[PDB]
This record gives sequence, structure tokens and C-alpha cells, in this order.
Amino acid sequence: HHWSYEGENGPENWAKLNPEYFWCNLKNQSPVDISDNYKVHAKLEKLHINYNKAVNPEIVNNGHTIKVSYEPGSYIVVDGIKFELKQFHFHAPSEHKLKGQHYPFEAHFVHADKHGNLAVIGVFFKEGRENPILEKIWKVMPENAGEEVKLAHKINAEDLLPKDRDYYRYSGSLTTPPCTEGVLWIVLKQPITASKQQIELFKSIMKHNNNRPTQPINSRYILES
Amino acid sequence: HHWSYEGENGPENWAKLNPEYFWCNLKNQSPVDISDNYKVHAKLEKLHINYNKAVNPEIVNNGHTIKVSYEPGSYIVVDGIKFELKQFHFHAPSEHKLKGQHYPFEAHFVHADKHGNLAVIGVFFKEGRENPILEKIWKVMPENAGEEVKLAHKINAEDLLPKDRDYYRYSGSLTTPPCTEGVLWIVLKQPITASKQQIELFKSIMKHNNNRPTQPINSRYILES
Ligand SMILES: [Zn+2]
Ligand SMILES: [Zn+2]
Repeated sequence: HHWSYEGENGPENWAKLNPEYFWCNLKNQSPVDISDNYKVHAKLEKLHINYNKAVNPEIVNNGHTIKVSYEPGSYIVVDGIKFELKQFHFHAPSEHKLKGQHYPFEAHFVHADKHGNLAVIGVFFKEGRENPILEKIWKVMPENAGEEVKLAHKINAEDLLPKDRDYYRYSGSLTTPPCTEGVLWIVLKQPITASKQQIELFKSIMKHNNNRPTQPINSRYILES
Repeated sequence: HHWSYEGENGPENWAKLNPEYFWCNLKNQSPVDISDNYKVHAKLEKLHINYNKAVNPEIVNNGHTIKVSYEPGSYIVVDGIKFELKQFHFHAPSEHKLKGQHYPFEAHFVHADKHGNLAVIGVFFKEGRENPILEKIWKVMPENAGEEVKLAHKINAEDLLPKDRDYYRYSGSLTTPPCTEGVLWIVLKQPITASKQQIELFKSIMKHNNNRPTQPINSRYILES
């Protein structure tokens, strides 16, 4: 009964598939179109990002994305709370839209506080210079679902963030089942770059687009730092 | 199967009473503590309130609150959408807190667009001069649960609002079962007043407090105009 991005098990049917996926049909779902009608400017706190190197992380093709596990000890501080970075993974094209338009590629940095509350940092990619930290992961990326390899290199997830740290903030959900809500989303405004070849290798390995369609904003607003 | 504000069928157990009440345990519930920690100023549209008189409305004591039915044709316009006023009702002490403080009294004006989406305006009351609309309703409010009477007067809900129309805005839920989420909350900054007699009679008829405890803010911000 595997959920997918297409067909009878695609995103419109996710909540039907499994009693745990009831969230996918509710009112505060992600991703969203970031458009002017419901974004406002606000005085938001500076992003506090405290990342160390991950030594030899595991790289997993779970059939829906390429996921990189992160060793404990790296965190962000939001609203006073520490959220520890657990993993990051990729979507092509982007899940979030900017005024109705996709980016070719999006990375999600998934964090959890000590009670398991989630915060995700989203980073957009535009075509351009090959990203060389991406190139370390791509070189060894398992091509088939359910496969895991150990990267024999150190990597720092900070190198996959823009230097400019202005952001959008809203309250949403995981974008794959079970689609749990109460997720803090922080989407960085400035994209970084990846090569067209890096993006296309990811797409052929994924074999299909792996972005969930944007969801109704409902009674939410998006905040802009 | 019946719900209440205390005991075995009180707020922490609402979700167990009825499968339709699953919302009551999720992550975007109301009311909330309006706290400096997660409140930010923002450029928000002016409230557009277009209320006409309601001729001889029904007043119901449903065991949970005193509810006043409003005649069709009065509405607010938010984000371009017309929400028609259906009813208003009362809580003592208030449901929302400010900086951890209750007000003695709170009114909720419940609106719904043509598809049933909900917008609620909250108004705080402090103890002071008597309110003249409240006086008309209080004169004939049913004292026991399950009773209805028709008011023999016209009233305009606009006279239950403050003159100053600054507000807090956030995405939330109904505060009674089924606790549906996707509710746009608009809480007016400026309290108006009810007399000691008005507050005492309401509390006496309700027999017990009828406010839901405040709920975790989770990943939300409260916007201030
Ligand atoms: Zn993701
Ligand atoms: Zn209410």
C-alpha cells in the first residue's frame, strides 16, 4: 500500500490509505505557495544555526527521496528552544512555490526538540555552479529504493545553506505521510546553486517528481523576516 | 457522550467521547495564551465589519453557554471572503488569556462563509459600566439548560464591539467539540465593559466556569495589527 506521488496512491488519496495518515486531509498542511496575498513582513528573530561536521553519515534511498542522516550535537535555537538536526533530504522540483513558480530543487533540514516537536529548514536551489558538497553525496547515492550506503567523508550541512539568512516562517506539516502538523517551517529566501547535471541525476534516480502539490493556506499567514 | 468543562467528560477527554472530536487533540487548537513570546506586529488589513440589526433573535441556553442566533445578511469581509454572522455566545472567565491573565468575560461572534469555513471574532469584557445590548439579552436569558426564548427587541452586534478595531489574528479551532481547525481567529485588542451584575448573573446561570483551558501554541505565531 505504498504511498506515492502519482496514481491511485498519490497525494489526493494519502489520508485514505492508512489510519495514521489522517493529518494529510486537515487544515494546516504543507507545502504552500508563498504569495503576496497572505505573506506579511514582521520583526522575526535572527536564525541561530549551530552545526558541526557529520562524520561518515549514512545515505539512504528510501524510494521517495535521498536522505542523509546527521550525527547528534548540531542544532538550531528557535524561540529559545533547541531543535537538533536529524537528517536532510531532497525534492525535485521544489515543494514550496514562490509567487506561483517552482524552483528546480529544494532541500529540507529536519530538526526535533527534546520532546520530538519538529522544525524544518527549506533551502531552494537554482541551476548554476555544481554544488561540491552535493557532489560528495551524489557520487555514492544508492540508485534503488531500500538501499543505504555510508559516506566515507565528513560533511557540514552549513555548506548547504545560503550566507544570507532572511526567511519565511509559517506553521505547517510534514509533506509526506503521515503529514503530522505542528511543524515549524523556516524557508530561506536566498537560493543556493546546483548544476543542471546534479539535478537531472537526482530526477532519473527518483524516476518521477517527488514534490507534494501545494496545499490550501486556509486561515494561515506567512511571515517574512 | 455528553461533553462538559469538568470531570470525566471534560476538556482533556473530549477526543475520547466521539470519533468526530478527534480534532480536540491536534496541534492548532484554541484558545491560546496571547503572550509576548510568540506575538509579532504586522501590516494587517483593516477589519471590514458590516452588521445590520437582528430582529427578535432566539436566545438559547444549551447547557454550555448562552447563544444568540443572528438573522441572515450581516457579515465580515476578510482576505476578500464574505463570512456571514451566524450567532454569538459568551464565556466566563475569558477563553483567551493576555500575558497569562483572564478577563472576566469574553464574547465570540461566529461567522461562516458560503462553504462553511469559519471565522470567529473574540471580544474581551472587563468589569465596569453596564453594556446596553447585554442588558436586553440578560433580561430574558433562559436560566436552565435546554431552554430557548425569543428576544422581543432588535439588537446590533456592532454595539458589542469596541470602537478601536485593532486586533490579534491567528489560525486556530473551535473551542468546543468537535474543535474543528482551520478557524480564523480575530481577537480585538480593546476590551469593552459589562457590569458586575451582568457578570454575576451569567456565572450564576452557568453554575460553573465555561471556558476551555488554553492550548499549546506549538508552531504558530499571533499577529498584531
Ligand atoms: Zn521534505
Ligand atoms: Zn466560544
